[PDB]
Amino acid sequence: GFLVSFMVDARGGSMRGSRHNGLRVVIPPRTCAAPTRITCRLVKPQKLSTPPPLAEEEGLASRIIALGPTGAQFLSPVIVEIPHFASHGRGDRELVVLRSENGSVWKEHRSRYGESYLDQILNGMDEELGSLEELEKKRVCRIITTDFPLYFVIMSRLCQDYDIIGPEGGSLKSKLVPLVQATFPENAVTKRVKLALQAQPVPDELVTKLLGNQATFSPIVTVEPRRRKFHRPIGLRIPLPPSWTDNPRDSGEGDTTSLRLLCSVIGGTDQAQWEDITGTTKLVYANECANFTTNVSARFWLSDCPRTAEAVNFATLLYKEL
Repeated sequence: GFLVSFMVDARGGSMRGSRHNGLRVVIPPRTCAAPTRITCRLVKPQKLSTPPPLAEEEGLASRIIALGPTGAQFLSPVIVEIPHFASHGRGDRELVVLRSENGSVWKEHRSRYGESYLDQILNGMDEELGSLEELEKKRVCRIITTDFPLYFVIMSRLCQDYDIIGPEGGSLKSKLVPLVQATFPENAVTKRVKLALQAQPVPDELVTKLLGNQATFSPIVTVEPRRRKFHRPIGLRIPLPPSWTDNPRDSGEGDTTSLRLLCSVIGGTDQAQWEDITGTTKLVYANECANFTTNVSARFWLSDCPRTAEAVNFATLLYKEL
């Protein structure tokens, strides 16, 4: 029941499973000291004595794989690519590699030299590794590891990142988008709380496919958790939609401005109900960003949308596909 079974030595080697399973195992030169039979099999989740203990918004995004020989240790990282079947894209959820040493406990797989070192990990091997963008389009996950645990599986979960802000105030930055920032003044919160500033980039290819050149968008910025009220206004900084940074079609001051500020206050994983709030708040333009305040946590999204009455319809159509 092996998807792949091949001999490998110090020269390295690679193998792909059938097109029906999409597995790719890459063993670079100098990682395997002696001739070794590399294998991979699929594992039925219902056959596990202790399956991954999934929380409410967690799910398995790939098949469970058992790479052989179990317990194999490599001199430097090896690469395993597998397709995922996650039911979402970018947003409130992320994909994480889980591993289990003996089938009893499941933890996040740690890789010290990962995606930032693909070319170095290859050790001169003549193999092509696609970028994270290309893997995203193809719905493929890449596991970089120096050993084979009993099991690997991809899990889908709510983003785990957060920072802590108390009554002294502070600032939050996005992990993905550098200019995305939230400023919490003193007394905005009454105690030390966990907060996250989520910024989801919007790919031009998707916007073009769905809306042509009718609108452009900023990244979607969400102050997490949603459904929270602050005791003082919170400062938010969002990079402008790309067509607006290039050349604004108007001052961005009037209510008929083509630069629309959209807001969604509803709770729920990857749920939004967009409302055009342009003109309800003062926007200050500086450093190729819009700067404004909010008294509540919510999702925020800017759009340079000349057909202004269609901004919510365009946002809704696009958000469904993100």
